[PDB]
Amino acid sequence: GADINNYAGQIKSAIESKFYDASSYAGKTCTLRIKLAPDGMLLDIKPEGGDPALCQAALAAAKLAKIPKPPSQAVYEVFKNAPLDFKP
Repeated sequence: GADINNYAGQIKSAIESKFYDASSYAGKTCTLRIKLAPDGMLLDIKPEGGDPALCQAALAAAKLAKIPKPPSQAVYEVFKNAPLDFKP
């Protein structure tokens, strides 16, 4: 519930829900660097590597994502700046 693995999954899920036809990329990975606010708002996102095809797509999708609020101070303090592997 509070757990960081749970929350990381929810951020991935929120991005994937706005990503048109994400399965066409099944198998590649993009590492994103994301910065969220304590309410979940995306503040900033940049690629770090893995498939560059997947990156611009994931990057576009994440901008539309409804990310839920981090469920705890510690999980907030991770995702206020942190890499996240998106793997559709």
